Amino acid sequence: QALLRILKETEFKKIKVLGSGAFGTVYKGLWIPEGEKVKIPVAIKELREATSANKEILDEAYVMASVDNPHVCRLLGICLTSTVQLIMQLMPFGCLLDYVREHKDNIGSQYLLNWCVQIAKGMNYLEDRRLVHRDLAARNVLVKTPQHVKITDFGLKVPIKWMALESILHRIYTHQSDVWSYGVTVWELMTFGSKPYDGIPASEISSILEKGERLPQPPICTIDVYMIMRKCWMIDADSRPKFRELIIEFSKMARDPQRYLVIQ
Ligand SMILES: *CCC(=O)Nc1cc(-c2c[nH]c3ncnc(Nc4ccc5c(cnn5Cc5ccccc5)c4)c23)ccc1OCCO
Repeated sequence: QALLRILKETEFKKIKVLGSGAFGTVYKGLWIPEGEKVKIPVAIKELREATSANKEILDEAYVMASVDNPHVCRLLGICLTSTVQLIMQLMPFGCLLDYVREHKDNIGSQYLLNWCVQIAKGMNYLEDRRLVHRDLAARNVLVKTPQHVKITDFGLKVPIKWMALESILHRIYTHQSDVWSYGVTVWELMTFGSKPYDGIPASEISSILEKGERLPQPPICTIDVYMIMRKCWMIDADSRPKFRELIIEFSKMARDPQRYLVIQ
């Protein structure tokens, strides 16, 4: 439908690099829609050129453009050339992982718990849309303003350290495996961006989980918060919390944040 703009190459301009990796490159730039009198700051993700589908691509992009939730990034436009370029609003404070690392000495309990609520709200919305994210992590949450974050990079180097055991062993991905990744994401935030299982080879992680070991209790977390994170990492997928429950629980904690996180 009319939710997704097919952009002409003249309608957007790459100005600065925001970041790059094996996926491709993201640029800060401007969207200059034809016949309008406006220049809109945007991010442009240019995927690496694929050797191998235009109808199929527009079909997936149409889904990314149809999400309508304050905590889920929405695709604004696409440009199909030798490459796929995806355009969305600029999120000026960057990814939440780097934001929490850079600002750790200045982040208090209310901020942290609000982020947990907002991420759970976005994932519950994706679940309501029958969309499984498959790569939720603090690096894939973007910061529009310090207390408005949004999930990105659904619909698009396997992220073993964020994966539910059944995803590692059987390539099963469900909303309940997303809940596992949500637990890991909360752990990243509560450790001010520490690396999960730091220094442990990816291929060792399944034996850690099989033995019953989990990521450790972050110093600032009271047992009530850590218990929620542990429940996200149950082997039985159906015994993990639902995102709806996570919203309610983190919303309750956000109402009395110093009862739940202990931050010097
Ligand atoms: C945590 C490290 C990191 O990710 N660094 C990083 C940040 C950005 C970045 C900074 N400000 C931004 N504003 C808006 N978008 C992005 N990135 C981004 C992410 C996903 C995108 C983008 C365009 N299209 N997609 C996919 C998508 C869009 C909408 C819905 C679903 C999916 C733009 C941004 C950029 C690059 C960065 O580094 C990358 C390697 O670490």
